Amino acid sequence: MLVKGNEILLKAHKEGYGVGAFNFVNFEMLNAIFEAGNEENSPLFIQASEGAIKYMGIDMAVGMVKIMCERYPHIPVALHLDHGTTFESCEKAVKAGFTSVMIDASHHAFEENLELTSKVVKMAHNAGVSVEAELGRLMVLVNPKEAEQFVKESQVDYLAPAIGTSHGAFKFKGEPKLDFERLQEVKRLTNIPLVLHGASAIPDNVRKSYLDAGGDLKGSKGVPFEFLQESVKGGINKVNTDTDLRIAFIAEVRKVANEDKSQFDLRKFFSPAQLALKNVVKERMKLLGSANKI
Amino acid sequence: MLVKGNEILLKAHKEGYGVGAFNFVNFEMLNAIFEAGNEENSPLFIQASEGAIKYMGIDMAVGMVKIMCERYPHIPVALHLDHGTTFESCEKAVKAGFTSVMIDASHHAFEENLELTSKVVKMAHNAGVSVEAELGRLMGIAVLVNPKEAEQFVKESQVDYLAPAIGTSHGAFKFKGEPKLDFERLQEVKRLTNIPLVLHGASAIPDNVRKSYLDAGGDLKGSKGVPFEFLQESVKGGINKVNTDTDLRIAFIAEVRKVANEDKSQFDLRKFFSPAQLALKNVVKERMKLLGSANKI
Ligand SMILES: O=C(COP(=O)(O)O)N(O)CCCOP(=O)(O)O
Ligand SMILES: O=C(COP(=O)(O)O)N(O)CCCOP(=O)(O)O
Ligand SMILES: [Zn+2]
Ligand SMILES: [Zn+2]
Repeated sequence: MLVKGNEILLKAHKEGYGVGAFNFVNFEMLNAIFEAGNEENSPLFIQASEGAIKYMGIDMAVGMVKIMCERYPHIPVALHLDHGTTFESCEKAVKAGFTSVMIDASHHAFEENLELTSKVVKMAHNAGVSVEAELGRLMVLVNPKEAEQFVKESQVDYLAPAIGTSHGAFKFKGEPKLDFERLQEVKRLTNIPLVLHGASAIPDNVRKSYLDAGGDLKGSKGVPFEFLQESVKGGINKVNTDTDLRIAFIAEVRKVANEDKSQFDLRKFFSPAQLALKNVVKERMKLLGSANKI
Repeated sequence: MLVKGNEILLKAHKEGYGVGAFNFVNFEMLNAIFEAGNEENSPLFIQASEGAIKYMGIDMAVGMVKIMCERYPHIPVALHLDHGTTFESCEKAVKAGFTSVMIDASHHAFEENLELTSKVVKMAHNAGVSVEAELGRLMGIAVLVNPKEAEQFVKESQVDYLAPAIGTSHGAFKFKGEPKLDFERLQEVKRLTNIPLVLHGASAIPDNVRKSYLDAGGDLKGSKGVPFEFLQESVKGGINKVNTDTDLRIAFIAEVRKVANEDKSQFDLRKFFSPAQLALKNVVKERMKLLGSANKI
């Protein structure tokens, strides 16, 4: 049952735990996420990038989530627009039924980012939808004092502080390093739920399965489980996870393709994929402490 | 927009053309099928096996179709339960929103098959839902349909359409040698029943699809489907609904295997399924024009 993204993140902010924000592009991904939340009794933060919406059609994105909500009525679910690049996009998501929208204007200067974000807040809050913004650059780092004013004047529901992460299986070209001292300053000055982008970990088991199936993850490096927990302690309440889901999913697809070359039954390809993806999500929920929160 | 399967097939039956019945198991397959019907201006017959419903959940199966119907309000769409094995199964489909159901009891004796079909018919017809039944066993080369038996069966059950066994079968391996269908037996059934007929296991395994699968490192172990000529012979023989599934799977997975081989560092699902959809869409588009359902909307 769709609920405001803030309704989920304010609880996580109070009690000091993190809720996983998992991306999806189709049915297989969506199904495995809900089943994971059901078996872990965990809140669900379902994300959809603009590239994913384009792929599915915003009508199918919301439509499929609504259907899933009906079969799992006891689970709190927030539908979040991931990385909206324009006011129009966020507005379309709001009209479509999204309960949470992100307006990514980190590339802009402070004033521009603030004005565009404020405009989005006015619109979304009017329709009862939560809003997410971003300061810093996913590649530089966030200015705690900027975050303080930014949050105060925009009245945004949650903020994504750049502390050293980035999307993809290749986050660190060296030793994984995040600015936790900066994260804590931001948390103290804003006192709102914080979001961590590019937070995939690339677990040993997930990497292993992918490489066994003839996949190439040479040099890949995500955020260690240690750091993910330090982030939550630091004030991170929303943890974006996508790469991990993809890798674990394709790992089984590649495997099936190798084992049996006469196999063309989609269900035989995506059944193991869903399972492998569900397990990654289940483990992540327990890691962040969102398990048994319902 | 959902329409009773009979609405689509009755037009095909009286105009003498065939409508493709395409199976789906998820969003990708469904989307490619709709875009095919849209680009070919063809009526859509969408069906799901009990295995597909198990995989998706009958709520999602129906839910996804209704969403697609909304983004394509000008295309007649029939939601069909493929190979329902029980009354309860057919009853669930009816309640879920299906517009057409098949009750497959062809493995039973005439009397049992008739008894079950009739019970399903009375229920489905009460909810404004069409029904399909089957006489004869879907096997390759009595197993073929008895024309007289079909006459009484249809006349007594009042079933909407009938799937007569004339030689086809499911899978990529239908013919071990020369393809052969009993078109004489088909025409007698059509004459005696005078209703829309359905052809099961009617995948052709086109050469471009076969080649594509083999290229991506796939293995078609002496697979052979129904030649394009046979399918056209079937339609001229009285066939109005043509079950297609294998062709879709193969064309789809072919593109999946390809991407896996081409780029081993690729793990973006959209990069795998975008080409897979396209390949599937083109298969459906060609089949629509072959069967002659193109431009009927
Ligand atoms: O934070 C992340 C990614 O985190 P991860 O790579 O560590 O999983 N995200 O918000 C995912 C953004 C989705 O992008 P796209 O669908 O266009 O490729
Ligand atoms: O006629 C056919 C298939 O014909 P084809 O194999 O020639 O494409 N069908 O009704 C499809 C039956 C679906 O079976 P499953 O349980 O594997 O989902
Ligand atoms: Zn991100
Ligand atoms: Zn069949």
